[PDB]
Amino acid sequence: MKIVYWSGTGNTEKMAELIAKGIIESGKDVNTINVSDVNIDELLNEDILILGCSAMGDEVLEESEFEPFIEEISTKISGKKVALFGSYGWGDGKWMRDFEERMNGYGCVVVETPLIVQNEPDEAEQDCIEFGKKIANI
Ligand SMILES: Cc1cc2nc3c(=O)[nH]c(=O)nc-3n(C[C@H](O)[C@H](O)[C@H](O)COP(=O)(O)O)c2cc1C
Repeated sequence: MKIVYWSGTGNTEKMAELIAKGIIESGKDVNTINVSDVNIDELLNEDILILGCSAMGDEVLEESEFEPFIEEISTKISGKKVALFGSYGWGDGKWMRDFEERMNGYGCVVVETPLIVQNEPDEAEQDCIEFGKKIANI
């Protein structure tokens, strides 16, 4: 499987690692890719797209790299399964409610409830591993 993410300080990156750990513990392989090093062509062959990005700007996806990437793949992902995650700070998840609505609008099937964790995953570490286990079980 593949996990593509954007992280500004490392919080979403850590969530990605823990989610990968859960998939691996389930007996499956998985690669975590920073959005800047992603190959759209190969990514589109995946059964499930695992995407993560922290809450940026005023409750939006990161604008210079992650957002353009979502727009790029938007026309080629209808019917695909997606799992969404990300770290946030002061809000209550508005950027993720919007991200989920958006992916749904592109024709994707959001397999699990988006996983959002405030700041760094410390107390939420197991939740991250469990999210990975749920995904590897689909
Ligand atoms: C420029 C900027 C804008 C932000 N906007 C939001 C926001 O609208 N809502 C929110 O809850 N957190 C917001 N945050 C906080 C980050 O989502 C939060 O610090 C998160 O843990 C960062 O994860 P990262 O290291 O993966 O990027 C913002 C952070 C920055 C730097």
